[PDB]
Amino acid sequence: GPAMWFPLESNPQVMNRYISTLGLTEAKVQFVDVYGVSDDLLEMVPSPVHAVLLVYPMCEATDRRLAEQQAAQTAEVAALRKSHPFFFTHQLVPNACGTIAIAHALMNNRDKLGEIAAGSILDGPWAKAEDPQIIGKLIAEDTSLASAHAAAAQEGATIDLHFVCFIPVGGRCVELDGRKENPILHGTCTDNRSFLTAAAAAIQERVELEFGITALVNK
Repeated sequence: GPAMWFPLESNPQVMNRYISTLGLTEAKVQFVDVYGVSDDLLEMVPSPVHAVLLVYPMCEATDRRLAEQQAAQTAEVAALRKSHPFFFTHQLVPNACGTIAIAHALMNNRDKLGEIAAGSILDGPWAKAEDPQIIGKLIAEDTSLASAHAAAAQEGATIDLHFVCFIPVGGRCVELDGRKENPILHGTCTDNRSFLTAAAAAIQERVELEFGITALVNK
């Protein structure tokens, strides 16, 4: 029904066709696989990385750690929203999280994307449109988005999984999880490579507690 979507699988080919359907007419970015979090595997990732996407199963331990990070970080997260503004939305619909993650990656990298087709989902009211609840509502309600998501999900088709997005913001590796109140702050970083290291370190901490990792890179 309207308020439960089919799950989108972590699959770069499916994701790349999807972002085309969302309105990227000639995408200058693409998703690729990240094969793991060792230095060896990270070296294989193209550079620069604009965003790291992760699908993972929640464990109570991981959820615990996140609660403590949220509680430790309220002040610094508020400061960062002002100092280095970024796009964050809540996820109001179950299983919308692959789309939220892709939205997070794209909308925090508009300068990289290429042309957005006039009239496309990415040109839509939510995309133009502050508060994560309000944006979240509009995304949850966009029937064009829901329909495109369904089609992408089906293309990939043949334990509480969550899909999230890591971006660099003001010298910090930031996790955008639409199922959390606030962005989560992880390691510090100074350049793009150290951001990838910081995202990988956050991921590796949960691996020890399977995972699908992708990266948004230039095409």
